[PDB]
Order: sequence, then C-alpha cells, then structure tokens
Amino acid sequence: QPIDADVTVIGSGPGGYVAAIKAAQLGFKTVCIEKNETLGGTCLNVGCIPSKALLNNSHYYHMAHGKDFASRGIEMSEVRLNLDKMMEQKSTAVKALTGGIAHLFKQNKVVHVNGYGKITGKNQVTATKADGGTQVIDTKNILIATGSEVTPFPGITIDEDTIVSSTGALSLKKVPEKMVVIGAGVIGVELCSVWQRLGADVTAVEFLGHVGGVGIDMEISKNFQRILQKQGFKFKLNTKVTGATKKSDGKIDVSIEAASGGKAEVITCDVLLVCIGRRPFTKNLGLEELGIELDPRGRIPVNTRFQTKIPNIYAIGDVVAGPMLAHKAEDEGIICVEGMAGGAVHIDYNCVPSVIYTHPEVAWVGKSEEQLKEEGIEYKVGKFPFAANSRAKTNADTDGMVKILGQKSTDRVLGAHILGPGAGEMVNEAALALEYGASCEDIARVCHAHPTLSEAFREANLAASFGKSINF
Amino acid sequence: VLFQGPGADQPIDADVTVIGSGPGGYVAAIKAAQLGFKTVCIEKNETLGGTCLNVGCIPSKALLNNSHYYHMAHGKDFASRGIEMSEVRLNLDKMMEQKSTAVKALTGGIAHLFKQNKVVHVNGYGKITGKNQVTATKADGGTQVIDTKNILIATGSEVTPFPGITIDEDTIVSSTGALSLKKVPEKMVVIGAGVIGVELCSVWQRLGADVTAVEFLGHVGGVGIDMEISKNFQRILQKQGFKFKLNTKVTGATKKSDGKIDVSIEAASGGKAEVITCDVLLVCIGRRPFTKNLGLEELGIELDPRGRIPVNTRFQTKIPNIYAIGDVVAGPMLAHKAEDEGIICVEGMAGGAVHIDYNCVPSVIYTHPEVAWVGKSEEQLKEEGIEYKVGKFPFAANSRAKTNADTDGMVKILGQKSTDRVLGAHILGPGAGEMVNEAALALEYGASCEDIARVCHAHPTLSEAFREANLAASFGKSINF
Ligand SMILES: Cc1cc2nc3c(=O)[nH]c(=O)nc-3n(C[C@H](O)[C@H](O)[C@H](O)COP(=O)(O)OP(=O)(O)OC[C@H]3O[C@@H](n4cnc5c(N)ncnc54)[C@H](O)[C@@H]3O)c2cc1C
Ligand SMILES: Cc1cc2nc3c(=O)[nH]c(=O)nc-3n(C[C@H](O)[C@H](O)[C@H](O)COP(=O)(O)OP(=O)(O)OC[C@H]3O[C@@H](n4cnc5c(N)ncnc54)[C@H](O)[C@@H]3O)c2cc1C
Repeated sequence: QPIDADVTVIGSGPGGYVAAIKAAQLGFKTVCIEKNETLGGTCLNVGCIPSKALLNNSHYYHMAHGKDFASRGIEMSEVRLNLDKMMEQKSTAVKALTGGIAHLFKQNKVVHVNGYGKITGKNQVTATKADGGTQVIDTKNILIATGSEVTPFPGITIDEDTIVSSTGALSLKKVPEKMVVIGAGVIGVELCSVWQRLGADVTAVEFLGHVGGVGIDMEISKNFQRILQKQGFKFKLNTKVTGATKKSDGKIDVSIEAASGGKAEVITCDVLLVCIGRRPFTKNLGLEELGIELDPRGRIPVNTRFQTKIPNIYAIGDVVAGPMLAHKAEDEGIICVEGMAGGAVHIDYNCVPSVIYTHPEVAWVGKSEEQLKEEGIEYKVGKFPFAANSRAKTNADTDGMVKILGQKSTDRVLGAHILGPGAGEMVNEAALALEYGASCEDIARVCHAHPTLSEAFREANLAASFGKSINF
Repeated sequence: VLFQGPGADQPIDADVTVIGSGPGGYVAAIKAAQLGFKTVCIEKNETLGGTCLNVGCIPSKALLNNSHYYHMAHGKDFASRGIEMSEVRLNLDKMMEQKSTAVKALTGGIAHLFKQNKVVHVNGYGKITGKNQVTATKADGGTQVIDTKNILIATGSEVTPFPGITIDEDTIVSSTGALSLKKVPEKMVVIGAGVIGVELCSVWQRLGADVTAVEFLGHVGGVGIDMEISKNFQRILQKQGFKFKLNTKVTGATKKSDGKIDVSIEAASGGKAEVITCDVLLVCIGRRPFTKNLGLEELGIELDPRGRIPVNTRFQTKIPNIYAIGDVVAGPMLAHKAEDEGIICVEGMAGGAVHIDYNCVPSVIYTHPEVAWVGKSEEQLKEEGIEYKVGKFPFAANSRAKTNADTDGMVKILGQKSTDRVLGAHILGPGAGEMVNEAALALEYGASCEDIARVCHAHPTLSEAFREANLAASFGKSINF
C-alpha cells in the first residue's frame, strides 16, 4: 500500500515542516515523515520555544522578587516561586504551537507519516513505525531535514538526571542549589540565566576566552560578560574540563584546569549541564548505501540548489553547513522547494541574524570587527548607548549600546551589533538594511518613531555616517 | 557664556537663533552647531525639551510602562507563570517618582548636549523684533537682543481649550494634570478618544479607575488610523474595561458641591441627552500651534485658519530668512516629525536640498497592545483610486507572542496590486512601536512585499508576523496561518 508523492520531507523541524507547507502551496504532492510523537523538531519541542518561555517567566520573577517592581511603586509582601506552574506555562505554549503545525499540515494537504524514515531507493523512502509496521513512499524528490542532536562530551555520560543536556535542563523539577554549565555559548548562557534567576548558584566553564559563542563581536562579548557577572554569573573562561564523577551522595565533582595548562581544581555541584555544541543528525538514514558521503563534521554536502550528489535528493537546515538556527533552516527549506519548481535559490548567511534572549538581550547581523580586520576591510565605527535613549531611560532599563560598522569609501553598513533592551526585535530592521545594501546615512535619515529603542539604531548609524550623533 | 539667564543682558550675534527647545528646536540647534553655525536657542520654561520631554511623550510612556506591569502583577498574568504574591499594592507616589526621575535625567541631558555642542542657551521669552533680531525677556524683567542671520521658529503647541469647561488641573485636568493625579480617581471621563486620550485612559484604568471616553467622531485613535485597525483596537480596549461613547458631543460640565462632575452629553446629530458623573474630567480634544506674543503680526506673517505658520518646502515663512518647523506648522503633530523637520531645515540653511515625505512618518499608540502604522490606510488608497492587495497575519499564530501568552491583534500590509510595492503597514499588537520602524525603512527604498518576505527574520520574534503578512500580500498565503 505505497504512497506516491512529488516531494517527501524527512523531518518536521523548522526546515522540514516549512518546506513541506511551501511545497504543497506550490502544487507538489507532499509527504512529511516524523519519528517523534509531535511535529516541530528541536526548536518547538526541546529548543527555542521552551527556552524562551522560561527566559520570559524567570525574567518576570526577577522583576517581582528583586528591586525593579518596588522602584515603580508595585509593592508585594512575599513573592514565591511555583516551579511546577512555571513549567506548566512553558508546556502549554509548546503544546499549542506543535498542535498548530498539525493543523497547518491538514490545511495545506501535507500527508503526515509517523515513523523513522530511511531512504530505500533513489525514489523511495520507507518509514518504520514504533510497532515495526512500514509505510513506503515512492517519490520524485527527497528532502532530508533530519536536524541535529546534542554533541556529547567525551568521558562524561549525560543521563538527564544529574548530568543533563539542554533537554534535561529545561525540565528540572526543582531549582538546583548549585549548577555547573559546560559551554558559555548562546544556549549555555541562556540556560544559566534561567536557573540563576530562579535561585541557583551557577558557574559557566568555557574553554575559549569569551562568552556568547562563535561570531559574536569581541567588544560586545566583553561588555555582555561584565553585565552578566554583575547579575550573579560566575565565569571560568580559558578553562577545560577534564572529567566529572557521579558521586554516591548524588552530587557531581567536576575536575577543571586552565586551558593553557596548570591550575587544576575541583568544584562540586548538584546538576551538571553539558552544552558544548550540537551536531548534524543523519543516523540510519541510508546514506552510506546510496554513496552520499558526509563531510568531516558530519554535514551532508550540497550544491547551491541544496542537492546532494544524487540530484533529486536534497538536504537543508541543521544537517548542512551554515549557522545552526531555526530561521536559517526555514529559509533553506523555502528556497530549496522553490528551486525544485525551477526558480532561483538564494540565501545570504551574512544577512542571517543571531539573538541571545537574556536580559539584556544580544543580537547581531553582518560582520564583527574581528572579521573585518581578518578580511582587511577598512571600516568606521558608530556607537550609541541605551543610557541616552529616551525609551530605555523612561523604562529605567538602560544597559548596553548599538554598534554599527561601516565601509569608509561607500558608507555601506557592514555589521550591526546590539546589546541591550529590545535587541532581538531590533536586529530585524538591521537585517533588512543589510539585505538592501543600505548605507549608514540611509538609516540615519529614516524617520524613526519617538520614543523607541530603534532610535538608538538610527543614532548609531548617524554617528558612523556623519561622525556625530544628536543625543550623545 | 553658554547660559544666558537673568542678569545676562549683553547683545548677542548669531547665525541661527532657534525659538523653542522641544524635539524640533533643540535638535535643530544641535545640528546647526554641528554644521558650523553660531547657534542660539531661546527657551522660556525652566527646563529644556518642550512638550514631549516635560509634559508629553516621556511622562506618559513612563506611566504606561509602570501601569502595564502593575496590571501583570495584580491581575492573572504573573500567577499563570508561577509567580505567586500574597498582596500586590499600588504606591502611586513611588510610581510618579520613577516618572519624574526619568524626565529630570533627560532634561538634564539636553543641557549637557547644548554645552557639548556650544549651543548658547538663552532662558527667556523670545519675540521677533526685526527681520534679523530676536529680543528675549527674562524672569527679572531684563531684556537681551540677539542679532541673527536666520530665525527658526519652533514654538510648539498648547492644549486646545473646550468652551465652557475650565481646566483647573484640579478635578478638571488637561493631559498635564492627568499625568500627576494625586490619587486614582474612582471614575474618570475623558473628552477625546484620540491617541493622547486613550493612552491616559489606559493608565488610570489599569490603576483602578472606571473610565469612559467620549468622542465626537465615530472611531478611536485620531486622524489617519486605518478603520479596520481602529475598530479592532476599540473592541480590545472595551474588553479591558473601557467604555466608549462615540458620535457624541459634550454640552457642558458642572462641578458640584460634593466635588464630583456632571458631564452633559448628546448624540452628535442631536437627541439622546444623558448625564454622566465622574471624579476627574480630562479634556483632551486636541492640541494647537502656539505663537503667542512672537511678533508675527508686526512682521506681516499671517497664520492659516488653524493657527499654523505657513511655510514652503524649505520651511521658509513669507520672510525668507525666517523659518518654522514642528507642531507650529502643518503636518502630524509628533516629536519625530518635528525633529526631522528641524534637521533638514538647518541642513537647507547650510546649502542642502530639503525634502520630507509625511507618508513615511510613523504613528504609534503605546497602549497594550500597541498600535503603529506608516504609509497609507485602506481609506486613503480607496479615496485615491489605487488598486491594492491585502495581507494579514495574526499574532495568535506568532511563536514569540504565543510563548509569552501575549497574542492580541495582527499585522496588515497593503501592497500595490500590479507591482507589489509596499503602500502601508498597520500593526495592532505587541511590539508595534518598534516594528513600524522596519516598515519605515522598507518604504524609504520603495521595497516590495516580496522583498520583506525574503528577509531572514530571527526566530522566534514578533517581527516574523511582519514578514508573514508581507508574504501573504505578495504570494497570497503565509506559511504559519
Ligand atoms: C536549547 C535550544 C535553544 C535554541 N534556541 C534557538 C533560538 O532561540 N533561535 C534559533 O534560531 N535556534 C535556536 N535553537 C536551534 C534550533 O532549534 C535549530 O537550529 C533548528 O531546530 C534546526 O531545524 P531543523 O529543521 O534543521 O532540525 P530539527 O529542529 O533538529 O528537526 C529535525 C527533525 O527530524 C526528525 N528526524 C531526524 N531523523 C529522522 C528520521 N530518519 N526519520 C524521521 N524523522 C527524523 C527529528 O526527530 C526532528 O523532529 C536552539 C536549540 C536548542 C537545543
Ligand atoms: C501627553 C502627550 C503625549 C505625547 N506623546 C507623544 C508620543 O508618544 N510620541 C510623539 O511623537 N509625540 C507625542 N506627543 C506630541 C509631542 O510632544 C509634540 O509633537 C512635540 O513635543 C512637538 O515638538 P515641538 O518642538 O514642535 O514643540 P514643543 O515640544 O511644544 O516645544 C516648544 C517649546 O517652545 C517654547 N516656546 C514657545 N514659544 C516660545 C517663545 N516665544 N519664546 C521662548 N520659548 C518659547 C515652549 O515653552 C516649548 O518648550 C505627546 C504630547 C502630549 C501632550
């Protein structure tokens, strides 16, 4: 009882479920195979959505429990945490959005097959369900969107009990008294902040010498770290972990040393979060038998139409090269299926923004100062602090700055870097500016509403273009 | 030298003399100095920054922010997130202190910016006493003459009075009195359902007042707002507790011996006479240009019927070296509009071309949900005979809005039917105020709906609703709805 299809998508994360919807909208008979109980992939079920929910809820807890609400005349005798209820709010959002994808599939006539997909021919995918039943799909095109998994730390076994990945850390049943996080990238700093805010003593251990992962601008990263340390973060940068021991009393002893060598020490904690990275997931997909070889980092090599070496078999998202982000996977899914229908296929990874949803937030798009130097680009800098922005000052939330990097000969915007309130939303104005090739003067002369945080983006461009802002 | 207050009465020479230190005047003065002009700014009030900083945008946004958080804590929202509190109490004195702290910091900042940029601040009442002369009259009665090549009038606006109802800032208040009420009124009536009125209503509603807005026109939110957005906005505000009497005129108000106020109303067309009682009456029917005792009549600068100073596209009055910008001239009475006019006016004084497109000036309403728009409404496009297409995306389908349990409203995009050019953007929902600036940048380039749809917006953000509404306008269908 095989199914015939034009496009068969393996995986229902941001890349796969959006690709499936768009393919159906373009007229393809479309199937989407998912092995998990719900649709939406890593981002919806154990990723972006649960993490942002806990960041929001823990931020508001900090505002009520700390000094902020009192300073605004909102007085409360006793603020208490109900962690079960906070986790419930998180789970409600996840359930609503995963159900929403199932309805979108029905609305657009995408056939949902529940099982573990394996490519069993150039034009065939077989999905094996939990009970061993099979469903064969004979298909013109195959779109691999199988995503990522957590990168294990050699010698340390994650059990999601006291040694957790991001999945376990998002569902802890009590606030750990003491918590250690291996990895001070985006995911690690976010999860650190959640549990710090809810009462944990948190330490982030990082082999590199800065916070925030790859590609973040160094000046932004140092300033971000300083703000976080004032919030209660403790950082062990330039530090390697040599091992972790699960102890008889339930606690964990973590052995660390200086990254360059020496200064060996041990620190004890109640929960260890292993968050050193993620890697492409292709297990048992049938690639070896087809001859589709992986690159040394486990990614599927693809061409500019996202075709593998077998031209009707495609791959997108966290399973191929480029930034491992939800909106990147989505755009790759859209343009891949547009290309299947004969159209142009374009994504510019220099215009793909990054966001860290701490408070303050961090967001950037385009090039860092380190990248411009390494490329030998002559640039100029404009900065504007949020302390001088009217909306930030009115809200009494004034950490950080906007930094703009501009090309000297043309005034072209080369990069935008935002540390402070509203950075996540603000970077999308910046992404539009980079896609259009805007000059710094262009953005300085656009009438931004007053009072808005976006005026800091305008003023930083004015500084880069004219040399001087108005309000600083 | 850089501050000329009482006792400082020697004559001054300047290239540019700016009368008024509001958003238009103080930015014009800074930019003039940065361009190389010897610049003077005359201000009659105790602080710089005009209506917006002292009694306007800044205090109102501070109270909107604080009252929204009071509502999150005192209502259901914080409890839904596992944040349990025994007793949430309002300390209005402390809330007002946070507001005043912000205003003081920002007014002090302008004075520092004037010093940094070598702008001479003259504290007095400026009158134009010759084609190239302004005389400032100071608090002590002293006078100071400024001989100047150019004059820039930036004298701003005032509250529009209501005949027969005397504002006393006690129980009958303007927006100024409403921003400093000493206690939450049990019942408040607002005459005028425009932007300022709805914002002030929302503040006091959140803090415990029973609020009613009376409006002579048939919609909420002032001039130019899209009618679909306005209707949806009104329905949301009614569920928050607002009561609206649209298409209604006020015939009078009487302060009673017991301190309460009886407001007499009728249908705008006639009939249906009623009386409604309140503890505080806010008179918010508009603002109007302020030019009192400026010397215009003697110069021969006549005003238009609404009191504005007529100017050409370089912002020149009938006297070619005398200019005017901001709330005293035509166009949207908004802070960023006054700022941009001041900048390009002084750039024009320095030899540059002068052009501004009021169709690219955004408007924002800082309620929760917010409202923001830029470009054209459906009503404008219809009246102009423009063929257009519509794309909508509801915030209920946006991942960041749903995750924060903050899902009112939608983004609506209007695109040209044949060319896909973005013609207007209308946002009702969370984050509208910041989001409209992405739309303003798009309009500057004449971008298409497809252009915006193909920009990689971060996930999860509210801005994705803007992306998806453009995708719907361009392709006919969004992804996530
Ligand atoms: C804690 C956390 C926070 C994050 N926060 C953000 C954020 O704020 N913003 C951001 O942009 N990104 C964020 N990310 C990253 C984001 O989750 C990923 O970039 C994105 O989910 C990748 O999309 P994808 O569709 O390529 O893969 P995935 O989301 O990983 O989806 C792959 C799907 O394929 C299924 N699958 C795999 N193999 C098969 C098979 N053989 N048969 C059937 N089904 C199969 C998997 O079960 C899964 O459902 C975060 C990630 C984590 C872990
Ligand atoms: C409650 C309220 C909320 C508002 N919220 C917003 C908002 O969120 N966003 C927005 O964009 N706009 C908002 N506005 C409108 C905004 O304040 C005005 O558009 C803006 O202030 C006008 O700028 P201006 O420089 O033209 O005039 P004004 O700000 O009115 O400044 C004029 C200045 O000139 C001085 N002056 C006048 N005559 C003389 C004289 N002869 N000699 C010396 N000095 C003189 C006055 O004292 C005053 O300081 C709000 C207004 C109110 C009342």
